Amino acid sequence: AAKDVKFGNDARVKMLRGVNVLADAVKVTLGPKGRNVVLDKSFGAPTITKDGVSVAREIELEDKFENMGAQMVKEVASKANDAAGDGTTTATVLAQAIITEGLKAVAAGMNPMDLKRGIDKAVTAAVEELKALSVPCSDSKAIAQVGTISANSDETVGKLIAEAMDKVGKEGVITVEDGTGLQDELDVVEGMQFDRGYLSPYFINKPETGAVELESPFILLADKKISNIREMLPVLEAVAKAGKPLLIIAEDVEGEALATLVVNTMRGIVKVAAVKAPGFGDRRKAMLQDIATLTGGTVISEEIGMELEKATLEDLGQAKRVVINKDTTTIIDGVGEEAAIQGRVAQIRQQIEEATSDYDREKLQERVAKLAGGVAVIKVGAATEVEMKEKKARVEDALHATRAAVEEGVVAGGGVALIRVASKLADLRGQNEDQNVGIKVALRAMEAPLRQIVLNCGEEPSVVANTVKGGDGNYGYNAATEEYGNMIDMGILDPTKVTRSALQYAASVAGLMITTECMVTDLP
Amino acid sequence: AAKDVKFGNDARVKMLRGVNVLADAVKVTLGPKGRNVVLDKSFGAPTITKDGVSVAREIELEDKFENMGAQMVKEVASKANDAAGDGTTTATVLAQAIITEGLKAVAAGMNPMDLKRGIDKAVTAAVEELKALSVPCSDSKAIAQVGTISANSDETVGKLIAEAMDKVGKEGVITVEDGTGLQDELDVVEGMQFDRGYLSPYFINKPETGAVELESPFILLADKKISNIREMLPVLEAVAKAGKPLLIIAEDVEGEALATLVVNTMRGIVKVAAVKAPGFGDRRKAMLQDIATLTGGTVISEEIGMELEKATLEDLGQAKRVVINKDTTTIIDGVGEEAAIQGRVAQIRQQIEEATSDYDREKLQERVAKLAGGVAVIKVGAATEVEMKEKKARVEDALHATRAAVEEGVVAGGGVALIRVASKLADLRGQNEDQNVGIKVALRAMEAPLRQIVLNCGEEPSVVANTVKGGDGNYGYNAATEEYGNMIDMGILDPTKVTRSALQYAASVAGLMITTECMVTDLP
Amino acid sequence: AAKDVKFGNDARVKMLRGVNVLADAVKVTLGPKGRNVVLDKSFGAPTITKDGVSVAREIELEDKFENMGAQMVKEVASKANDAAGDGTTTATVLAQAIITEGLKAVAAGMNPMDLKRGIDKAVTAAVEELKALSVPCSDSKAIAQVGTISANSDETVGKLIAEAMDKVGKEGVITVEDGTGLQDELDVVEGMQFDRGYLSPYFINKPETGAVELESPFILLADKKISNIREMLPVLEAVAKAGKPLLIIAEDVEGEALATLVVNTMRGIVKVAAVKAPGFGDRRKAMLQDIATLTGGTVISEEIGMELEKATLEDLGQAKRVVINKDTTTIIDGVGEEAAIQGRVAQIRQQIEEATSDYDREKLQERVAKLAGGVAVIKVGAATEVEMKEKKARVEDALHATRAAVEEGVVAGGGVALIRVASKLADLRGQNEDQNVGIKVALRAMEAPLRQIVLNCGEEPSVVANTVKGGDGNYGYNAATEEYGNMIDMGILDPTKVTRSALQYAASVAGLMITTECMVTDLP
Repeated sequence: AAKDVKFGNDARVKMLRGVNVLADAVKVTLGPKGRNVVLDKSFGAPTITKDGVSVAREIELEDKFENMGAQMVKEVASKANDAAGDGTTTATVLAQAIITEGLKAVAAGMNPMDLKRGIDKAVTAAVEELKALSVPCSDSKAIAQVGTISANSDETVGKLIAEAMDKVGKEGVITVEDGTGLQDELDVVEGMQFDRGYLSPYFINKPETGAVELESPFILLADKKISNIREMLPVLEAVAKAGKPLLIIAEDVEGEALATLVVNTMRGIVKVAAVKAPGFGDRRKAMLQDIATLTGGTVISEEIGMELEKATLEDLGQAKRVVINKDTTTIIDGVGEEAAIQGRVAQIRQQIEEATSDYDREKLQERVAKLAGGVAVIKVGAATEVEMKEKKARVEDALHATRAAVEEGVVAGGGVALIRVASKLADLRGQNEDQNVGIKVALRAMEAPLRQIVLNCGEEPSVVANTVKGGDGNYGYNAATEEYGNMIDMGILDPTKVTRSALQYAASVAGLMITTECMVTDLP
Repeated sequence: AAKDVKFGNDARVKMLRGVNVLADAVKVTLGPKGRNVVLDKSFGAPTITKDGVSVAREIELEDKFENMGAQMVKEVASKANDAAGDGTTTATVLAQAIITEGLKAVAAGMNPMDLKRGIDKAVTAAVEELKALSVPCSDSKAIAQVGTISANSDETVGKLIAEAMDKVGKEGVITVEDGTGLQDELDVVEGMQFDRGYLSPYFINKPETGAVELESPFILLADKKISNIREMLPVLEAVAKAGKPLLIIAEDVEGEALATLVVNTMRGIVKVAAVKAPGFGDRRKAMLQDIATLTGGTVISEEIGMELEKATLEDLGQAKRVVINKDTTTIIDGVGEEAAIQGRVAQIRQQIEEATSDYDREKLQERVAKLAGGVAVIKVGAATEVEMKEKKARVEDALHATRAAVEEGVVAGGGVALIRVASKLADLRGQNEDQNVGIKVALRAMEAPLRQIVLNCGEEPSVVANTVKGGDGNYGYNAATEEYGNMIDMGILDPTKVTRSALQYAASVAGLMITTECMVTDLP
Repeated sequence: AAKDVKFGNDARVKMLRGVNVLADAVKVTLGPKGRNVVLDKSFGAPTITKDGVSVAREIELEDKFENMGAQMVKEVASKANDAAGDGTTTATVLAQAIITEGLKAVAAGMNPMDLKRGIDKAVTAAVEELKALSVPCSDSKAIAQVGTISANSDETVGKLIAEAMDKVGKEGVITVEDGTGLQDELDVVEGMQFDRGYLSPYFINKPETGAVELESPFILLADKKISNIREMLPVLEAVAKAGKPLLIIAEDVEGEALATLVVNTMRGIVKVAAVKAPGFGDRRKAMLQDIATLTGGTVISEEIGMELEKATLEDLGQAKRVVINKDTTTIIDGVGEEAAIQGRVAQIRQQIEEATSDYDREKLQERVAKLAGGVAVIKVGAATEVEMKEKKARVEDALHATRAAVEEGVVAGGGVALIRVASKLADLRGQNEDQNVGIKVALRAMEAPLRQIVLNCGEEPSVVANTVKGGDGNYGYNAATEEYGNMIDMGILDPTKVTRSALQYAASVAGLMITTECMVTDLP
């Protein structure tokens, strides 16, 4: 494949145009009074929406290079949401902001290396400011507080959320399942979770969630890497006639067996999916056992000669539910006997006796939690199935922000937070004058979001922005009501975490480009 | 296939444009403060990086001819790393440097035959200078020294490395495996290695390494060349239901049986690989046997009537691990009974009694080494699987430089070494004036690396360069800190070996071109 | 197929451009200080080389006609080598030389018929001169002499070569096999050779040699023409399970059976080959019998009813090796019992008793030779496998020249010989003035090689050429050292045979063209 290569401006310019489209197309949907975009559908009527994430999703340009520029942003803007639950759009909005100016500068003659530096500083600083401005969120009050707000005023919601964490704790594992009747339900059941994503997106059965929800399937707990499909045939056929799904946990899976399942499911008879096992090496040993214990399943160790072909359902584990996302597996309600489960706990507990290390003691501990801790669940109750699954959505949302709000507190959410922080460090200087500009850009870029909202609401950006600078603290303008005040009291906020994330990620990608001198790709 | 043919300049010019792209695209990533390039991925998000090696890898031009020029460099610049562990980029950088000027010259009217000559001299000379400036690296101090440095300050690293060599010797065979826990582990075990690479890149299972790591597979010890696949069927199916990989060692393998395996593995059931046997003729005889012993396997000799179809696992050898690269195989931990191995030693040892030659005594000896010498292993301990495998990486790196550092010592690593040597032999003249020029180009080309770094850091090349010339010895400029001093004391150096290699290879290819008068290739 | 037709110039001009490319591209690599050409490779890195033969190989133009002109040269230039072991390039160079001028002439108005004539005379004459200049090569001194020289100074080489011939005679049959150890080995063994080449290029398993080396394969001694594959199945299958190669010898083979084996081998199970039988009619009878005896194989005569389906391994013959080329087959070490062989001799010897003719006696004689004469083999000893097979190469080289040297002595080899002879017959006139010119062209064309070398070395052609004309005998200029002297004493020579060959062949094709008036080919 002969490539097409561009340098300096030629390169950067393309990337710029590229990004812009993305931004210009996704930014118009920002405020609570955002405009809408039309996403043409292949089959049928087009789709109208104001959801930037969706918009962004569809964006892909013909001009490679320009297209790269776009994808480069989308990527990190996604990562932002990935690690905060929102911002996806905002990050993009800022991303442009920076890139645009900083990219004129480089092209104006100014040194890029510094520009980047200047910015990073600005960010770095503002990030602190954010920490300052942030308002703690600890008590079940603060908790239900934010919840209901992010749940859109709905108090019942924030409520459960607070109750929840009040049960399995703030770090506890909470989940959501459609309600069976009209009543909401909160139950705590033997469960567990760990960071480990599916080995194939083609496993997803919940497109809008990019997740995989399975119904009380069986569970496999291998001890080797699974490359060849042969070993499965026995069990794989057992669960086939068992009429239930099946989850797998082991070292890993080579396409041979992997690529097969993927297809075997994506429009195939038995539909199942699998994910690596948590921890590595000596750790994993126990780690998987804990799981066995909990799911009442048998662990197939080759270090025991027991092979996969040598395995029947009696050897599998089982839970009532289980979901997987891009990088996290969690199981609900393990059939494992309390006698068994609890006992295991004793075992471990004991083991923590050695305490030969605050790492080993900390490790055993962590397992104790996962296993003894449990997983709390919720069942969004509702009248109609619509409101039902709808409500269920808002919930999962709120839950997010809340965890975040908890982690890093919260701040003014109309893009306010940024405006504030900016006006703060408005003197902040750098060595090279090229760094000052670097800083300006950064700062002036933080005005973007707000200005954009105002704009999308058909209001005067410059004007609103100004008066917002005047005030202090979480004093801002509520675009949705056109009334200024305490954005937070007015129930308009953003988990400190996300705002930061967004801003950092944008800065990240920005300098990244500002320092890019070459671009390679295929020929048209 | 009707070819397209160009001569003299027509040829050379294309070659030049060709090279430049490669260099202009890979050189921006040189300094510690290098810029980054964006490599477009077919599926998904583009890739940003500052790793020249990666960049280079992706480079391929549409214009054949121009594309040749590029591949021609890539080739030798690769060979450089191949025989030094780094420089890949640098070599390239210099490559251009020379090529550019010397190619204008030829095109200016000057004699090419001389220009080349003039250069080679300059190189020749500078190579010596390097020997001079080169600071030895022998004691375990200098070893863990350089190691911990190339490992990026991490002293724990340079440590194990010194220990290692301190175990199986400087020439001993050291390997690396992921750590089971958090602790690093250094163990010596019955193992071996020999210069013989895979007979198919399509065997690689470690892309970024271009290596084939196999998990305690079975081993084959044939005694013939293998063309037809038949013979395997018995065993090939045995290790199939054995669920383990398998390694082969014999005369060689014709596509018939070879090509089949290639596919058989690249997206195939039983995934395995094979390599030629060390030594030739009478030599190989014992050679292989030695291995058998170590692996506890049986050698299938046709000179015994024994055939492959006539073979069961009881004849395969075994080692917990084994890895192959472009041109070198190495197995780890042979299951052969110590009684056996050690016994075999006795045999050979005695055999050295003949001593009927310092080649035969030398030979028998070497074998004694491989076998009884053993192979040292290292398990990179770490908290996280990320860091873990990450750290593991840096290790293998350091190890490299070290081996090289040992072989030839080390020198100033900021391109410094070159600047130095250049300013040194700055009078150096040649017969034909076309040789002086030849020499200049050469020398002035040595300033390339440094200047480029300075450049990439957004600093004044000409200026830094100058002041570096001023000082002497290993006195240079640390681009990462913007402070001049003892590049070596500042922990900034390069294994004498690599710098030379790089420089020699660059010089090689350059003249090669400068003396190229014709170019053949297919038609667009 | 509608053709495209050109006449006179239209035709000749195309041929000219055609030839030029070939020559301009291959000539640059003539001297010991030749420049190099780059031969693009489909997969991977391009190839750099200074080997005309290779370059030539790759040459094929898009413009049919022009392409023809090229191919026409290549063909004969190859034949040259074919019948001398070198010159391939040189021939081409001269080829151009003549063609260029003489073709201008025809196009200038002069008569073609004479031009050709005029040249042929010049050649004719110069060929004699060459005989004069030629210095014999007979005693084992001159023999080891020239060998070691062509072997590139390596005396050890020229040694064995002299020894060899010193064994089975100058006309004896000598071969080369890789050495088993480090020591060189010369052995005489029951074996034989005869002028008969493979019936398919797709048998070559030794590309760079265009040879077919087979390891101790079985041997078939048929008596009819093999058209149908059937007859083989019994035996073809026995050797399939016997796991060894197989050779055939009979009347001939029709695609039906032929084309099948071709593919059967080229990427196929059983991989073997076959060549026509020595002698025609009455002669072939005995002939094959002699072979049978030697290999201990059975002769399948249809004049005995015995068919091929009616034949087992007990009927095949065997030799430890056997190699075929474009037109010569030779077997090594036939299992035939000495009692049998030596006995077969007694038989023949007697038969020579008849002496009824000096053709019949001569013939019976020859057979005696082939059989009892035996085949001298050599085993290039070497440290490394590289050097080994490498050295092995140079050997075969030397051997060639030596044979030729023997046949016609040797001469100055820097293109010297030609310059000499040229300056000699510098008056030589012709009838038609168109013939004088014919003669000039010819002569002036002999300066080509030398001039080209000097040129490639970056030296003054005109000048050196001049001073060489000045001297006499084998006094020439060594381009490699830039020192004039006795080219032969300086170890720079050419088997009288080759020089001639080259020169004649070039002359051949040249006039051939000069006398061409029409050209036919397919349409673009």
